Amino acid sequence: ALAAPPGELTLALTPDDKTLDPASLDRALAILAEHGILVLTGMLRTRLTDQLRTAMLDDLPEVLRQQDVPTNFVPGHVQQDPPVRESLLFPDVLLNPVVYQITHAVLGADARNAVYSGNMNLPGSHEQPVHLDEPHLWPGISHPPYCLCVDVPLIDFTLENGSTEYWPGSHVLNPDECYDERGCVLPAELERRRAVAPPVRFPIPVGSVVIRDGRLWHRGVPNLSAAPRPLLAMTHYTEWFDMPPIQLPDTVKSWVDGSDRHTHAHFVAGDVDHLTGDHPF
Amino acid sequence: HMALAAPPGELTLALTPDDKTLDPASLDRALAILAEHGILVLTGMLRTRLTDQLRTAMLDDLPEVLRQQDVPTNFVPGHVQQDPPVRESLLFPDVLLNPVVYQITHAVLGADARNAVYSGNMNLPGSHEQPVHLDEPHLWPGISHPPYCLCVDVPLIDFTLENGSTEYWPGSHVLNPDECYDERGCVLPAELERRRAVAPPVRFPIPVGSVVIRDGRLWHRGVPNLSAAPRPLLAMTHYTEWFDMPPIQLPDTVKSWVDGSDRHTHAHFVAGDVDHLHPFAV
Ligand SMILES: NC[C@H]1O[C@H](O[C@H]2[C@H](O)[C@@H](O[C@H]3O[C@H](CO)[C@@H](O)[C@H](N)[C@H]3O)[C@H](N)C[C@@H]2N)[C@H](N)[C@@H](O)[C@@H]1O
Ligand SMILES: NC[C@H]1O[C@H](O[C@H]2[C@H](O)[C@@H](O[C@H]3O[C@H](CO)[C@@H](O)[C@H](N)[C@H]3O)[C@H](N)C[C@@H]2N)[C@H](N)[C@@H](O)[C@@H]1O
Ligand code: NI
Ligand code: NI
Repeated sequence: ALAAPPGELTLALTPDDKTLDPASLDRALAILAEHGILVLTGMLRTRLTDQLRTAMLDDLPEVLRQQDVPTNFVPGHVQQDPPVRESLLFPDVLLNPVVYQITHAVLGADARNAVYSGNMNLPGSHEQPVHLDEPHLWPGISHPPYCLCVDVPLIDFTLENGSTEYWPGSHVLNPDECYDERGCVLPAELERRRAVAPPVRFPIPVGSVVIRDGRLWHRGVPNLSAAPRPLLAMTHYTEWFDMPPIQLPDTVKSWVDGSDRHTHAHFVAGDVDHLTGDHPF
Repeated sequence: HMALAAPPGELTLALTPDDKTLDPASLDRALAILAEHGILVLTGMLRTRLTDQLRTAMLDDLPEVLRQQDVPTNFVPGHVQQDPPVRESLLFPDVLLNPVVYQITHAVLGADARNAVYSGNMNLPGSHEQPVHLDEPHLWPGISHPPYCLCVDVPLIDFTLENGSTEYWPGSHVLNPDECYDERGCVLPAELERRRAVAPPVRFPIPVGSVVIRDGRLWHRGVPNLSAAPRPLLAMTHYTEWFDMPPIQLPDTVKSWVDGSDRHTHAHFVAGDVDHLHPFAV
């Protein structure tokens, strides 16, 4: 439990920073390689995070009204996709030049975003088990990254309101009998790892982007504030990793499909139902 | 290269078409051969009734393939990419869903491994020499990692040293030094000569009815067919569930037995016929 993002994991940026100088990029990649998690503070304008926060809080009633509310492991951790309306699809969020500079260097120039989702942590939420979002590709084998989660807090994350617990360096661990069918870490391996490299939790100011190995051990924790804690979630994969495409309206096709910052996208005529995924074509 | 009179014993498991399963010792030997050498020859797997129909169908299609404006060719003249027909009458469970093949690919790639290729290589008389290449790259440069794909090659005639039996580089499937491969999967000549000194390539006859299973990363090349008859090969490739591939187009008249199976196929089922006569030509 820290007062701020630890300097060992953190690069302090401004929203005007378009690309890292070679020394900054080398430090960014050294942090991801060693720790599996990188915090970039001050990247997104409050204008963008304000609109995304508002849109997801406005959508929450429609999510909670569903017959079965999609939940991550335990009560209060709701899966919620942000809107894919043209007015809420921002190049600086989907196609951030600093994020893609980092993901291109780790995953290659053909790396592609294939997730546009979110994690709404409700007041009174329960403790998640420690897990990874994406598995190792073979059991018992050491291999490099094939995916980088890109997490965008939409309010100030604090120790009180459910700032994620991260397990530094856990992204390289893949012993036999380590993971169950839900990507939860088997308790024996949790405790062995805790003795060598215990987890961390820290406040993350809104405007930050967290880039982490998709294999990093982490868990959502109780939100003990009065307000829901929204996170917007993206994940960059190597070109060769099979993912369903992100459904986007064809009104963003002009700037999404042009880019050398690739998205695995399917462009739809008219509006996408971002909550039910249940539009006709 | 080393020119042999038969498939070498070190790379070969002799079966009959009645063999539905390898006993544990045979399976262990099969996996040890794939791990060490990256290529396994299984003789006597397919009935002549099946290979006769597939051979006939591909030779009958060849005129229509060669009549096209732009003939899909692998690297050099005479190595033609040709899909076998996906008519229901020529789609055989013992070819698409072979129990011995999937026993081996399940053990190497997992129970979720899937066939995502149903294609072919027609080697024409007077064909040229291909450069040495791999069909599927390593997933990261400079890194050692296990297999993610197994090519399943079905000769549709007897392959001989004369009619273009493939050159294979045994043990080459684990080699991934920096700056080894170009954008077409060709091996840098400097790495070819370093490797040749330690483990030279081999060419050998393979009788029709055989199935060749090899690491998709194995170094190989098509060679000149010096006979007067085209040399047809039917080609399939099993991949880990997580490797992105376009689906095989199949008619919905095989959906009942293909889509049921615990021998997975990455398939898109179409109403009516597929026009099989190219995305896999390099
Ligand atoms: N950080 C972004 C998001 O990450 C997780 O979603 C992930 C899944 O974890 C992953 O699934 C993997 O894990 C499961 C168990 O290992 C397997 O069934 C599955 N076959 C395997 O590919 C999908 N491929 C992609 C999806 N975006 C969280 N739930 C989600 O709330 C969060 O926003
Ligand atoms: N043994 C079966 C077949 O294998 C090869 O075809 C392969 C391609 O090689 C492969 O492509 C890979 O290698 C390319 C060339 O470098 C890269 O561009 C590409 N990114 C990379 O995925 C495709 N994915 C699948 C296709 N079946 C031969 N060509 C073909 O004649 C033969 O019948
Ligand atoms: Ni998670
Ligand atoms: Ni080839």
